[PDB]
Amino acid sequence: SWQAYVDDHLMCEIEGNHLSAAAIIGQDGSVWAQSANFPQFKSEEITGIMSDFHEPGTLAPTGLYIGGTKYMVIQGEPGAVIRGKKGPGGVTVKKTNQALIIGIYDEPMTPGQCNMIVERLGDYLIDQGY
Amino acid sequence: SWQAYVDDHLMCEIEGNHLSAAAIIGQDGSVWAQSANFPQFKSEEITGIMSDFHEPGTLAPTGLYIGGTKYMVIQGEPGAVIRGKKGPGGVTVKKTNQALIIGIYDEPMTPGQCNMIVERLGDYLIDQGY
Repeated sequence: SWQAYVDDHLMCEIEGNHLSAAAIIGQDGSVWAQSANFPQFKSEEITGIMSDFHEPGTLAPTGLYIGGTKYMVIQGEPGAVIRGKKGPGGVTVKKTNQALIIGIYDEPMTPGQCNMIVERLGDYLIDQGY
Repeated sequence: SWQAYVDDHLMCEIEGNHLSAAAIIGQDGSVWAQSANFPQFKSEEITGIMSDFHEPGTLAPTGLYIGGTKYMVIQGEPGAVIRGKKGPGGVTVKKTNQALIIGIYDEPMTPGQCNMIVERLGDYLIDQGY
């Protein structure tokens, strides 16, 4: 049950602070599970993302759009992780063999807190085949 | 705090499974936090651990005991992780710069579930200079 991957793991608490909206989306674009406050993702967004993964950098010019919100594209690992800031908040998106982990934090969560939670779980899924 | 990590982070279930016991522990030997059922480190136990970390392979023929319990060494990462096996149980020792992180699994929890959960936070604390 993906849902508990999203309820009891991405929402797990590190240094007393936990994510705001976690979701596990396929590359095609279909929500496997999402957090109660995870938004609904508008046009091209999962495919736009999917082509900063395929030829990197491409997203930063236009800017990270996720539920139509513009996130400042940050340093990310080519074709594996993409990151973004908006004030004291931002998002990590880890690429999997077949999915996209996605996790949204705000202050007091630190970016590298949100990366640890999100990014490792993907590496775990990239080994459970998905 | 430290008994925050252990009982909340390392005990965060995955796939419905969470560790038997976790501990963060000084490299000298001073426990910073440990779970409830976590054993009690005996004689020359930590010390051997940091040799196979510095001279890898050293502990393995001897075995590697933790609370005087027998873990047959399996393969890990030189000078980073020590993993060990006990039927449907076993243990991972993610070593940070001056500390160790340790988790103990008994199946329905997988080597890989443990593995990631311990190594997850281990690298993290190496980022916050531990």
